[PDB]
Amino acid sequence: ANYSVGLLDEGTNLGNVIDNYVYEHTLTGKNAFFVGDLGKIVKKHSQWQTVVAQIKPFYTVKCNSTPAVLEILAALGTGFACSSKNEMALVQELGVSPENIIFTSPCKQVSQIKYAAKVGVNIMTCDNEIELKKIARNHPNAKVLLHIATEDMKFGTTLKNCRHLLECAKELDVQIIGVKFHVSSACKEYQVYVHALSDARCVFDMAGEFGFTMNMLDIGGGFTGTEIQLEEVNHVISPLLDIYFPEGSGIQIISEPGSYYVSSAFTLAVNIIAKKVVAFVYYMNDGVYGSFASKLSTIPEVHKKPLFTSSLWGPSCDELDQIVESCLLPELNVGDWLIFDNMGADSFHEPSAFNDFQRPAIYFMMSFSDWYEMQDAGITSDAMMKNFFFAPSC
Repeated sequence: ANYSVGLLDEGTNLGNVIDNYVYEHTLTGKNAFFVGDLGKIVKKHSQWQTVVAQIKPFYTVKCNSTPAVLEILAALGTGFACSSKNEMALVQELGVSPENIIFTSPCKQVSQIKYAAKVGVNIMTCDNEIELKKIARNHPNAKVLLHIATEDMKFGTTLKNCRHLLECAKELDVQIIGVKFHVSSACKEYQVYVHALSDARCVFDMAGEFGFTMNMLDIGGGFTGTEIQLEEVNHVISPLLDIYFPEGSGIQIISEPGSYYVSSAFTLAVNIIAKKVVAFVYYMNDGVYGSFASKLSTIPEVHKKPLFTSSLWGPSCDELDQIVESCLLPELNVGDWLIFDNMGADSFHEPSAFNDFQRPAIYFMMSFSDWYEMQDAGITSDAMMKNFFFAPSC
């Protein structure tokens, strides 16, 4: 696998790259494609490091496990949070060491635990006694973070139940080393982080009474990507860390950003393959069984230069595959392209029976200017960047 990365100067932008690939795809098969700005990921990481230099991020692989993304974040210095064996195996295959991997699945299966012990991944979260006994039985070197719930699916245990889990762990001989919590992005009620940190210090207090050595705090993945959202969270947690979890306590603070890094770095272009007048219904060449899976649980722009209520459906035509129930479009025709921005998270899925084994092409770009900065930080020289080939864009 080689990633060819087109370098852009100061005269060319993402609208130009899209126009170029829409021209080439026209002209050829006419597949959906993504464009990935890899310098936007590198900028997300130096944003992290400016605002919260002491919190080490562990990338949530499930957000986007495309190997060019994982290799860039590895070369920038992230850890990785994995929620299956095959996520852990993909990260180890790229050369990440097991000490930079945490196993965060809320329902761990015995063979995932025993896989983790077999490959040396020791750090894992736990919120319940039955998972605790699975870990004890199958992983003798496990280092466990107790996962506390947060009032913002939802995971994590109550504070009352953590006293009991600590007693069980002592009896089962599990090393508890820390606490984890998570707050939703969408929770603009930043005070929830106060009660979370207070609950965590309470667990680090009780666990020290039991004889555990607590040295890791994970504050979760509630980061959208924007500088302002990250600076809001920092404004709330920073004084409480300064105080409950100071410099020199030897307590390492980590987070699990995912969408933070990739969501706004990728843009998707799809074409219209069918058209039905009811108001118009348009069928596109990508759908819920490909890049728009997240619809099951971001505004279309017309690519070409009187508006009707329109729906967009994917290419399966099946009842689940309605991607935009109604928006206002011009009347478009088969073969016309629609462009969706902020398509980097929960979208890079594998070819499968359900998409007839087809997935969009992926094209990568960076500004010369973001590249110069990687060069000057020493990262383009790292063996973790060996598969990337950077050249002035056509």
